[PDB]
Amino acid sequence: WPRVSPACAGRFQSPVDIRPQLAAFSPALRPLELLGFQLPPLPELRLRNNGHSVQLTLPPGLEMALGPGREYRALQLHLHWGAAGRPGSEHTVEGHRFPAEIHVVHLSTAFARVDEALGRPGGLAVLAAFLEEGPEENSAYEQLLSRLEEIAEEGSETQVPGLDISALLPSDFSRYFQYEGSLTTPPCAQGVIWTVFNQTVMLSAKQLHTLSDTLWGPGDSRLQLNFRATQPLNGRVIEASFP
Amino acid sequence: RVSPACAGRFQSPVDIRPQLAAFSPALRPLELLGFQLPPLPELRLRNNGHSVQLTLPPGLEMALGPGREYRALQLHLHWGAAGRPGSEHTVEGHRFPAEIHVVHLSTAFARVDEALGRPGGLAVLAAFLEEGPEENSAYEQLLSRLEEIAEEGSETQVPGLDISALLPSDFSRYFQYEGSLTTPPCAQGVIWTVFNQTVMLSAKQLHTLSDTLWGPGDSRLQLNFRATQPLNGRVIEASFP
Ligand SMILES: NS(=O)(=O)c1c(F)c(F)c(SCCc2ccc(C(=O)O)cc2)c(F)c1NC1CCCCCCCCCCC1
Ligand SMILES: NS(=O)(=O)c1c(F)c(F)c(SCCc2ccc(C(=O)O)cc2)c(F)c1NC1CCCCCCCCCCC1
Ligand SMILES: [Zn+2]
Ligand SMILES: [Zn+2]
Repeated sequence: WPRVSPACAGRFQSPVDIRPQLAAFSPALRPLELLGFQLPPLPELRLRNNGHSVQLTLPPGLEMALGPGREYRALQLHLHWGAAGRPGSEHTVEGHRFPAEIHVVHLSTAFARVDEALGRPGGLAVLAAFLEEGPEENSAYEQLLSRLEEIAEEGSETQVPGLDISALLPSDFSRYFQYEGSLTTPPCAQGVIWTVFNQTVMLSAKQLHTLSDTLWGPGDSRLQLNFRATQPLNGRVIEASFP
Repeated sequence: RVSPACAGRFQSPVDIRPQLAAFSPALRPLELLGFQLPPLPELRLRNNGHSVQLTLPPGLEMALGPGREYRALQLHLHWGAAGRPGSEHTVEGHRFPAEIHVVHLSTAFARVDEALGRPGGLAVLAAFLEEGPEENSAYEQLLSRLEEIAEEGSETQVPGLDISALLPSDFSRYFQYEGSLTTPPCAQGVIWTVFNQTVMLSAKQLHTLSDTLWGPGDSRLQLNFRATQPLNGRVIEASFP
């Protein structure tokens, strides 16, 4: 990874191990504001297998705020996962790796283009939630997972009807961890604001197997364990929106 | 064009109410590197008509944390008039005699105009100036030169000095909030760090600052502070409970 682009050996990279007892509570971290995420069924959205993950391109109008006057527009979402009987979340909590992780990537409003935001502090913000095993089938996630067989091949894509993107995220928008780090693939640009929800979302064991067993990557290898290793904080302090 | 960003919701200066400040233990001591200048090359001290400014050379590096790195561009002062305070920021309604600002540019940006309006592009360090019993010698190096730049738009060269000696010793205790520039264009996204500890000048020193320079026709350069702006739901953070 430092081979093909050396930003991946920068000092302030992601993902990181979250250690709640060492997190800094700041009352200034207000609840997350997400508007325009309840999408109608038309227009349909591009759901692509890109060889390294499954991604959903998002339209313009998904407005997000991390504070007052710190606004964002959602660009896309994608997922990280493991294999049969192996977790594949990127972030860990006290060394525990969760089954999977959703990332919703956004661009700061103050930037017109993604490539101006890269490497700039707060240019990009990601919302991250952990996916766990639960008793029920998750309806929001079945909308995406049921369509995965159709894009099993590296490079293929399909169209899915619009859905409530916020339905894919956890219950409590006032409880999260926050730090500044990087993208977790090349170019590994720094200045990315990561916000990681305290609460998880639940998927059936079948859904988690659908996600981990359906997609193929590059030759004929399985698209699995698509997570970067844990990176050192190097002096950074993870903050928390709750005592 | 009466400066459209000067009507933003999130402007500076503000009234700091310590009881409404949020303690955040993420806020570590500020670190400066390269503020101790050699005497040459000299720096340009300038009466720009609205303030006195010192332009700073390249290699003054400041950090607000790990990964939050800045380069110093300039400093300038805000002050009042005989018996009237002119700090920009207030604390629980109190206006201090004067204020120093050191304006910095993020090391993601090569030019000021790329940073303006961008979150965290510019960062200012701010400290209040009060009367103390002693002549402050770092300030004296600038204040003894104000007679040479009394005229609006004049300037003079001054030996490099310890720029960090114009600031308080205690870099641990401060307030921090997101706001704006206090002159047009008043662009938002500016990280303001305001020190708990103040800097001491002699009475004579403070009088020199307030009573020596002239502004735009033949009016004295005094009371060069903007009115305090509403927080408007922003929460000022504090590095200490
Ligand atoms: N965790 S992460 O957000 O960093 C991330 C990952 F970790 C990933 F593994 C991935 S998947 C591997 C990179 C990739 C992306 C798209 C294509 C394609 O469409 O053909 C091919 C390869 C990812 F997209 C994202 N996110 C973004 C792409 C990362 C490259 C930077 C380009 C600017 C951001 C563009 C939108 C967000 C997607
Ligand atoms: N508190 S503040 O930072 O907003 C500020 C003020 F409130 C001020 F009143 C002032 S003084 C009035 C603006 C000015 C600056 C320079 C000239 C000149 O050289 O001829 C003329 C007029 C100030 F300089 C600064 N700071 C200037 C220095 C930082 C470098 C330029 C960054 C671009 C923003 C342009 C506004 C001046 C900022
Ligand atoms: Zn990701
Ligand atoms: Zn100023």
